[PDB]
Amino acid sequence: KWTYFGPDGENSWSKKYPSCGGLLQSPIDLHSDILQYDASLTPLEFQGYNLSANKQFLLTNNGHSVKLNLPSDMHIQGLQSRYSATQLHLHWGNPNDPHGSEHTVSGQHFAAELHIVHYNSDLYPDASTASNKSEGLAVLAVLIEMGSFNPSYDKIFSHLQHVKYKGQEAFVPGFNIEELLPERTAEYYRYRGSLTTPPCNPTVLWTVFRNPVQISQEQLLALETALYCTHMDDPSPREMINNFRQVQKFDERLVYTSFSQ
Amino acid sequence: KWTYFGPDGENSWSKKYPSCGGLLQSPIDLHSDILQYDASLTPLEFQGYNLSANKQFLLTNNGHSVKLNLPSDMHIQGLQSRYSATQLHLHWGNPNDPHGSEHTVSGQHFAAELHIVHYNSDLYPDASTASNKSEGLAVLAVLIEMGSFNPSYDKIFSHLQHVKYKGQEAFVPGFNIEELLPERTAEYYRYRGSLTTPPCNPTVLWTVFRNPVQISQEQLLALETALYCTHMDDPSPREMINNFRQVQKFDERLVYTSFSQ
Ligand SMILES: NS(=O)(=O)c1cc(C(=O)NCCO)c(NC2CCCCC2)cc1Cl
Ligand SMILES: NS(=O)(=O)c1cc(C(=O)NCCO)c(NC2CCCCC2)cc1Cl
Ligand SMILES: [Zn+2]
Ligand SMILES: [Zn+2]
Repeated sequence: KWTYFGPDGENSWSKKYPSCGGLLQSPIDLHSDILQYDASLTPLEFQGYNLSANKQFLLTNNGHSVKLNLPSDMHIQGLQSRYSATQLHLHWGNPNDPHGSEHTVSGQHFAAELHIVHYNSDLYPDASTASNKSEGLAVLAVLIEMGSFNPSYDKIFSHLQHVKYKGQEAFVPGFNIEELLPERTAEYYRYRGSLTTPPCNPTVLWTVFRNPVQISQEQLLALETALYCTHMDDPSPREMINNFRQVQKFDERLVYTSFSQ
Repeated sequence: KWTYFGPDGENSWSKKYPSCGGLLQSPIDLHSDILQYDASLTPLEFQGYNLSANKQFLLTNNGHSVKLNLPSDMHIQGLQSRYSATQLHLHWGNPNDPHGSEHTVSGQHFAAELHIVHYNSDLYPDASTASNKSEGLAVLAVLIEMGSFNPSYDKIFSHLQHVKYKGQEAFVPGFNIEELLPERTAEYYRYRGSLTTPPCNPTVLWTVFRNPVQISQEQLLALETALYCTHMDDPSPREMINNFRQVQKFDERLVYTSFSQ
């Protein structure tokens, strides 16, 4: 039911999904008044992100984004529990306005945003169970700007004509997921927040990398024109565009940075 | 009922106030890709703004803002219909993040924002009746930034002491409300939108002046710290801060400007 536009859009999510009206919501605007350096934010290490090219990973249109399932041997090292990968997906704008990141930086949107969702595998047996527990999830967010062609992102994008409708699935050969991350991953923003989509559970430890990556105008346009939120046979199709939430009030939180300056 | 935080905050307004999840919602980000000069946008004329110094006007803390009642002989001339004044009020942030305008410009908040609310007195008998009707309301918005002391805003701010708690009421002697407007009121942004508070009716013609006004650092801090949104004898007092709505999605639409330069 829920959407990003019209009667069932984000100002109405809380009618069905109470946590969407609760505290600790994401995304937010990352701006100077609410930033504070924290020297305890040491580098993350990305383990098992180089997925074998001889293996396949399932790509699905879930009616709200395109998501790639990830294996649980892929994990982050450096947080207080091991967080194992479960899926990645994206958020984007539209062909005439390619400004669809969720997080903003000093009030500006980026073209798009990648989220790599992980769950606390030390405590829970699956990501669905972790998603409604405190700090159950950890997301890596990469801000994407319009720039050079990016062959690594194209390993996902080149399959989109294949998952155009809700519920369709495709196989993507493995590739090195770390190639989707930017430069200087040691520099990031950290804060406690939520899923940015229903059910909006306040259970996410966010890491937003300081530096963006680039993908080209043509790759953005392919992303923004390939997909539909509706099933193949729906008589009222809806293009999957503008699938980002507006930024949320901070509710007195601060965002911690691993960089001073 | 409704608040700007906690579980009765803006993502939940649409539960009781369905138009808050509907079309034409305000405020919005005024950014360069959506601006279009319109030579039809000629200067407004502010008639009856020089309020009698021998009359007193009711200032209230309504638990959401500080509001000054205005008389219906005060009006805007230059729109299709005459719009007569009914009240003015303000929105602001807080001392740790003093960026509480409702509209943004190229993604940036100003420190605060004044709204002078008018209703279509040619079509309707009073503001209450107009507010949910076609062409019902027109708001003048002034963006406020910290700078010089402003004696004209002090004609309101010197009374904040007497309206500290919700429900409290004071009298302000008439003064020239045009003094609250910025330079070059010929230069403005114009679009059709909504109340930025419940009930969020889509019945407002917005005029946001291009140029901000200044108030001193001490005036801005007094506005941010003088008021409480709770009644005086509430045993859990809450300071009135951050009383602005987040910006709303605005797609496939333009904001018209009276200025091209
Ligand atoms: N955007 S986000 O905040 O990164 C986020 C999104 C989803 C999600 O798949 N949303 C459906 C619409 O695409 C999610 N889903 C959960 C479901 C339960 C299992 C773990 C993934 C977890 C997260 Cl953190
Ligand atoms: N912010 S705004 O969009 O300028 C706006 C706000 C209010 C208002 O007073 N909200 C209450 C909380 O302070 C309003 N109230 C109406 C009530 C019915 C009579 C006319 C004024 C009309 C408008 Cl346009
Ligand atoms: Zn996401
Ligand atoms: Zn207002």
